Amino acid sequence: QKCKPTSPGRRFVEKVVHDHLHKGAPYAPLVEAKKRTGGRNNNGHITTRHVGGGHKQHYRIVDFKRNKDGVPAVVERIEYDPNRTAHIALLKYADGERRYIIAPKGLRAGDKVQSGNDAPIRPGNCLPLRNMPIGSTLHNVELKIGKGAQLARSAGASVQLLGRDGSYAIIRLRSGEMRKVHVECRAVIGEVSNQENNLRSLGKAGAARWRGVRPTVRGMAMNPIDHPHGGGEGRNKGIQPVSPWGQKAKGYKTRTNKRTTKMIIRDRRVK
RNA sequence: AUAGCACUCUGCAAACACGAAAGUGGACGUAUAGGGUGUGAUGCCUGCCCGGUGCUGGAAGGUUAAUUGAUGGGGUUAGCG
Repeated sequence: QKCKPTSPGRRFVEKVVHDHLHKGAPYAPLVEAKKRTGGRNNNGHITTRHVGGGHKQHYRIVDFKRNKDGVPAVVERIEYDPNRTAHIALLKYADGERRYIIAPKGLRAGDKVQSGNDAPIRPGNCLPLRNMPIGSTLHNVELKIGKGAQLARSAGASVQLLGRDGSYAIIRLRSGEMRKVHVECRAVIGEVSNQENNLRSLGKAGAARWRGVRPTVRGMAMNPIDHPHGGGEGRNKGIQPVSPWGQKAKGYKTRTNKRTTKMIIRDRRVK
């Protein structure tokens, strides 16, 4: 869906339209306040540039652990979440408890989900990797027993279960990495919803300002005191590209962790 | 500056930033995400060069630090003259 060019700022706007989303307010008992930061830490200094402004948002409490084992639940509705790119699903359990989960692709109001060792193989069901079938497509992959889902949670994301060896399952991630995960950790059947999210076109600078991104100033445009790229009469680069703090930006690798190297079977390649 | 484009880094106790540390931002986010760099709607497009500098990946040959202390050369004196 592309907007008509009735004004110059509308010529290149492309939105994604899902008519099945809930139109009303979110579920109040599962919503809490959240303040803006401006990219500043407790010293008051800017630690992440280009952050500030944007629309006011509430936080939605999403159940990532899925520890309500054995109790079936029905989907009430699919909701828009301002905190993430994925849609969320409101669940009503057989005992009347309500929770939010990351909505898998295809899930609608009326579908049935559950979690545990003996949960049936359906999208949105949460099971241990030791019980997942080989070759299946999963999302919301847990890394520490009991911590909850951490991997493959963004819109349209999924991982592939390749095999099980010892106490570890082998998974392929969207980045191309092949990784080991302890078989006691849980995952969710299916892929994340809103997979058309990357087809949107903002169309104007105000659309990014609404999302809270402040403008980026190139190092080429500064003075020598501000940036290694600054200075010169006219336009000239004359230097291998670096960050404002002097770290090379073209191909130089920055990973330093040595504690978790054993879990990486095969790197995505040019890391 | 900008929407759009591209390269590259980052598997989460993420990279990156602040700080002496504790800790904090990134983010109560998880590669359709986050940082850095360049270009600047859109249309048609974007040729040749890896010798130099850099980056990435190999090789185990040559060179090299602390550490180690085999040998050789002196000082001194019991004794012998």
